[PDB]
Amino acid sequence: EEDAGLVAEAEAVAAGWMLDFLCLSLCRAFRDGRSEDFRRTRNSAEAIIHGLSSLTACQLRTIYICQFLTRIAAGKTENDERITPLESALMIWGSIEKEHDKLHEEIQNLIKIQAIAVCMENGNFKEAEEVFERIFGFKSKLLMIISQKDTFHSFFQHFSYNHMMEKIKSYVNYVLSEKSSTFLMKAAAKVVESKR
Amino acid sequence: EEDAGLVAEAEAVAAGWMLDFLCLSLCRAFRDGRSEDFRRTRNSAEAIIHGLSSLTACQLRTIYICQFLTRIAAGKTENDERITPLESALMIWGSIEKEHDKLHEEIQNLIKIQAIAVCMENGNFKEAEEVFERIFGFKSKLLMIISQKDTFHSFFQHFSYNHMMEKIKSYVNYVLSEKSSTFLMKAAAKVVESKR
Ligand SMILES: c1ccc2c(c1)ccn2C1CCNCC1
Ligand SMILES: c1ccc2c(c1)ccn2C1CCNCC1
Repeated sequence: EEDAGLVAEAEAVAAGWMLDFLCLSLCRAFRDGRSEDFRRTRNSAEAIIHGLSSLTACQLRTIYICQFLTRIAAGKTENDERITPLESALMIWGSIEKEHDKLHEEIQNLIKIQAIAVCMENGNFKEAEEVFERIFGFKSKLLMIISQKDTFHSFFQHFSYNHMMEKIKSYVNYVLSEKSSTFLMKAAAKVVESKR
Repeated sequence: EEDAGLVAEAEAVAAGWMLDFLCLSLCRAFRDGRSEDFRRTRNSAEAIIHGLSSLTACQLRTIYICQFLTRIAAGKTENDERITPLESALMIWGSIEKEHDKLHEEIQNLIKIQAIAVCMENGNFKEAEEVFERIFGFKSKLLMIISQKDTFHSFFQHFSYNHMMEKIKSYVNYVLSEKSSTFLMKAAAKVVESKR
C-alpha cells in the first residue's frame, strides 16, 4: 500500500520546510554572533540542500542567502575556490535574484573594500594586492594604501568591518522577518508557547 | 520582543521532528536499496543530531538505529574505529534499549558470522581471523573454515549475507511502522494527498 513517488514527494516537501527552518536558524546565529551554532546550522543546511534536486525561485534565493552568510562568516579566515571568502560572498551577492537598491549597493561596496582590508589586517599585503586586482582590474588611492600598508587610513574608518557587518545584519533582519511565518518554525513556536 | 531561550527551545523541538523524519527516510532507503539516498539521508541525520545536546530515551534509540543501519550499509566496505563496520554494528545492536527477543538474537548471530564472512568474500583471511578473535575469544569448526578459506561451506548457506539483510529489513519494517505517525512525515504526506 506504499507509492514510492508519493513518498519521494513527501520527502521533498519536508526538505523544503527544513530548508526554511535552517535558513532562519542560520540568520539568528549570524545576528547573535553564535559561531558554533552558525557552524552547526550551516552543516545541517548544506546536508538538507542535497536532498533537493529541483529548486523553485524562492528556494534558490534561500540557499544563496545561506551560501552568502557562510562566506561572510569566514571573511577573516581552499575547497575548489582560488578567491578569498569575501570575494566569493561578493559573487553570490551580485547574482541573488533581488533588487539592487541603495542597501544592496551599500553592502556590495563594503564587501569589496573589506575583501582587501581583511588581508591587510592578517598581514598578507601581497594577497591584498591580488584581491584588489581581481575586484578592481578611488583605484589609484586604494592601491597606494595597500602598497604603503596604510591599514588604518580614514577610508577604512567609513568602510570598516564593523560597518560591513552592521549593514549585512540589517539585511539579515529583513530575511528573518520574511521567513518568520514559514511552516516549521511557526509550528515549533506553538509547541513552546503551549508549555509556557 | 524575542526571547533567546524560547527560540532555542523551538529549534530543539524542530530538531526532534527532523530526527524522526530522517530516521524514517533512512529506513525506507535501506529497505528499498537506494544507496545514494541512504548516504544523503545519513549525512543529514548526522548533521541534525549535532543540533541536539540532550536526548530523551526515545531520541537516543532513534540515533542508535541510524548508527546501526549506517554500519550495516558499510558492511562489505577507519575513522576512530579499529574494528570492522559489522563488528561496530554488533556493538550498537547489543546496547540499544530494546528487548532481546528471538528476532534480536537472530540478527545478532547473523551479524557475528557475517563479520567474518565478508572478510573472506573480500579475500582478506588474516582480517577474517582477527575479527573471529575479537568476537569469539562451533568456534573450532568456524576457525577451521577461515584457515582453509572454506568461504562456501554450508554453515554460510544458513548464516548468509542475504539472510542477515532479510532479518534486518524485517526489524526496519517495525521501526518504519512505529515512526509512521511522527509529526514531520505525517504533515508532509497530507500536503502530497491534497495535491492528488
Ligand atoms: C549553506 C552553506 C553553504 C552551502 C550550502 C548551504 C549549500 C552549498 N554550500 C556550499 C557551496 C560552496 N562550497 C561549499 C558548500
Ligand atoms: C546517522 C549515522 C551515523 C551517525 C549519526 C547518525 C550520528 C552519529 N553518527 C556516527 C557515529 C560514528 N562515527 C561517525 C558518525
